[PDB]
Amino acid sequence: ESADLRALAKHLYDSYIKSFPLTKAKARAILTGKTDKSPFVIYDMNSLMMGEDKIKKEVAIRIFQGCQFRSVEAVQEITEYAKSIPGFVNLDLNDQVTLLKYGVHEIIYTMLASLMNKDGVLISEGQGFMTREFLKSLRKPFGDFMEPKFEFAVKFNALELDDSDLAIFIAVIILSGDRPGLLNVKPIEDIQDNLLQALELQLKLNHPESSQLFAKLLQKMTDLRQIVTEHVQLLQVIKKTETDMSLHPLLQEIYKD
Amino acid sequence: ESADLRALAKHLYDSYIKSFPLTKAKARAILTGKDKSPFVIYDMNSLMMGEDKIEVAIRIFQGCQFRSVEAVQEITEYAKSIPGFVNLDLNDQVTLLKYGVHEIIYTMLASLMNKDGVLISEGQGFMTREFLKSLRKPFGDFMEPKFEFAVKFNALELDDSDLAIFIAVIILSGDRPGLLNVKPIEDIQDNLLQALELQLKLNHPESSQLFAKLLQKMTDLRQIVTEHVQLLQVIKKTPLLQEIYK
Ligand SMILES: *[C@H](C/C=C/C(=O)/C=N/CC(=O)O)CCCCCCCCCCN=[N+]=[N-]
Repeated sequence: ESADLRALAKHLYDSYIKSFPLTKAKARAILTGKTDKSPFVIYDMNSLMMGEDKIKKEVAIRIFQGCQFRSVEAVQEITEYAKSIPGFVNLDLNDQVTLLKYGVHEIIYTMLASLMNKDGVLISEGQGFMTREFLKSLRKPFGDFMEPKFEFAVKFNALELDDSDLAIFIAVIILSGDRPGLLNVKPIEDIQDNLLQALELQLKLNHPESSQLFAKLLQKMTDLRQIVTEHVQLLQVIKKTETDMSLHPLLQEIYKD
Repeated sequence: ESADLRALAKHLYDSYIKSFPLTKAKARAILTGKDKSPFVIYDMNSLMMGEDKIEVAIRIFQGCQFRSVEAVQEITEYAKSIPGFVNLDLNDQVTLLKYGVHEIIYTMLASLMNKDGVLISEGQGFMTREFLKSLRKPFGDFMEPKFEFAVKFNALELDDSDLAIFIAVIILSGDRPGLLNVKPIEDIQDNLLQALELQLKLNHPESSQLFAKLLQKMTDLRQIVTEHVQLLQVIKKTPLLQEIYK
């Protein structure tokens, strides 16, 4: 039944709204210009100094630590979301941990796109906007930790997904039977089969004119995986050049591989 | 309607058979049973003997390079049979082939692999997985991740009919760097993906979301390709021939 699939789509959307305070719908309203929602714009060193004044070491470092503490929050929301995915919680505990471990970054970059356009990114729950050019300005190695994310975001935002589509997509990502060290792959794949079935129907109903959006979206997973590996290599460099610099344990457990 | 998709699937099948001499159906027959068993290479002495029937890790690696170059031409001919491919900007054609060939070489190599080895020399031979892994560094950890991909990929149980459209979808990727006119490429790929989807529903009616799982395998291909290129760069630190194989 299509109906069982629609109900699973409605359940995941609902749960996505409960888990993630800044939706794509909100992020777009802020970026697009729908008076009360307008962000303060950080494009240079003086703007940054003024940002603390209303928005919520050394500059590139302070910014980078800012993202790290923001990724940790995101891991906490994504983890909350995951428990809502039917069956995830019944999986062997080790696997739950493995799925989260490899799923969490791909999801972060998927949702980060929602906060992005060609020339910048939303910050402090949408109160701020930091320009892409200011971020690329940052002293090396931090100059280009964000560039690949912008590049993916511009391409990904071209699909015009809305939140109800993404809720199912990030579910399909978490429930990948193809992660290293999975003890029981089979229970994971039956859940994903179901999620994929629900995505498929949801894209066809919600995006009727968008030929092969399902396929086109699944190919994006390749771009996500590429982004993750590049970030890891960049982190390796930071820990060597900035030995003073501290990484959050939660993030540091995710990177152990 | 679907009749234009079925036409497309048969066309591509017919072209894939003409372009690739050793098909998956034929490679399977040999790996499992049914009529000359291949000369098996499992040891240094089997290799030596096998050259007569058909500076070690290096000889084997240059053979992989010779065969990959043969496969490039087979794939180029196939590509030209894909509707719309020859009508694309010539530079776009070279770019699609340039970046698409490694992914397809590994896709098709999976047809020639099982978990314990790979067929060589048009199926006249069989080089065992253990003897490849056995080879000194960095040649040992070289073929090992393709076996890993091939085991997972073969579990989808695709046949030649299916892979012919899949290969076509790979070649028509609009995200290759430096493309000049992405539109007609995406337009062809959209049409190929519709053809692949219908193929998999008719040909594998009980295999839920096979289309989706197959597309998910594109991630693994690109990961492998990127890993391969990183091993090549390390080999580069170990006459006319350099030129031919580049
Ligand atoms: C930051 C998004 C980061 C993505 C990412 O993957 C980062 N990884 C870092 C890592 O792995 O270590 C872009 C938005 C800019 C953030 C600026 C927010 C300011 C908050 C300050 C809070 N201060 N503290 N602590």
